[PDB]
Amino acid sequence: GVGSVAALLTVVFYIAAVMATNLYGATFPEWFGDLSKSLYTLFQVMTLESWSMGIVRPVMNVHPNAWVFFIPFIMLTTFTVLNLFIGIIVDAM
Amino acid sequence: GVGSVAALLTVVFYIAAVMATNLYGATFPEWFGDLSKSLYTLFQVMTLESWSMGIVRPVMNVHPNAWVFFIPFIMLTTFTVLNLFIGIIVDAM
Amino acid sequence: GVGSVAALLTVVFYIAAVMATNLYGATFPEWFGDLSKSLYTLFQVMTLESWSMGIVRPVMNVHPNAWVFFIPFIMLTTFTVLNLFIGIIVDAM
Amino acid sequence: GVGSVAALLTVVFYIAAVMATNLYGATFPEWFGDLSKSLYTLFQVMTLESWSMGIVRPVMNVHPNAWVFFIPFIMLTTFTVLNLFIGIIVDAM
Ligand code: NA
Ligand code: NA
Ligand code: NA
Repeated sequence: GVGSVAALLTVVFYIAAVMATNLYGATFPEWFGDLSKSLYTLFQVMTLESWSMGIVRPVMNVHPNAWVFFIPFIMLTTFTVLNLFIGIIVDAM
Repeated sequence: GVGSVAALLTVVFYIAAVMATNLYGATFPEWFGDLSKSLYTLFQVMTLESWSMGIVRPVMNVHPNAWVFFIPFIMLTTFTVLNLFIGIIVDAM
Repeated sequence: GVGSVAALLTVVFYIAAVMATNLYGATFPEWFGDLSKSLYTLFQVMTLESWSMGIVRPVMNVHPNAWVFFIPFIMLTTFTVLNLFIGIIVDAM
Repeated sequence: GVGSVAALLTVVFYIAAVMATNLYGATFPEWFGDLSKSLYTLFQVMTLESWSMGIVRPVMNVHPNAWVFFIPFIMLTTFTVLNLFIGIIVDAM
């Protein structure tokens, strides 16, 4: 069902944005200072846009293991979207 | 039908490019000064290319709510393209 | 058939790389000075990687209509790949 | 089978990361100094993120044929991922 996936992604996004605001908020305030800043940056990361050279590398220079957070977040959001976008398309057929 | 979608995308792109030229044109002339400049930049945004670090963040530094314009535009264009490209391929089957 | 598409793309890529070496080679030598340089840069453009902020905008500052070359090239290569990648996957099923 | 592909991708990624640490590690330590650094950078390359303007062009300025390594790696990982993500979804049908 498509309703489960959009909700699943919404929940994952709030937990990750809390976790990111918590973990990296003090050291990276512009990208992770708020829940709302983090939601936006995690969205950018989901679009694969400058995620490594722009966000994750400058973070790993302070939090060398930040990659265990962001890579799986990516693999998770990316997968869920394809199952989601295909979900709506196929469901009407 | 596939014909509905390509027209839909053209309409959405002109409304958004008018809206973007109107909203951000005076403060960001190189990216939004004309209809034609905006068409091109909104296209870039559709390709997810440097959209956050290159366009939307520098805009939000002047228009902090610019994210309510660009994120939905993205989620919309990205969705319609996948439905369109799949649409034609299946249409021949 | 999948054999037609891989060849079609190969031909389009040589014509476009000749045309790009011809049109922009003198004014943008590092990206378009050779056939082989252009093949590589057009490939980057096909991957949507920094294509606008990195290549096409600096070019349009010299060739303002360069967008009539690169945007359709993009829409063409992007479409042909999806039909191609789906082609092999479905063909074995 | 979907199990074959995830293992295939892991093997390809370790061979490429050994090869990249070996080939480019001494001249590009931040991106290729370790197995683990290379795993991360090769992953970034798989996401098409700043791979040309950020990694491959600065490398080709030292290793002009670095393109015979990275382009095929890309065409390979990108292909296997699409076959993998589609693989699981269809597998449940
Ligand atoms: Na992309
Ligand atoms: Na990108
Ligand atoms: Na990018």
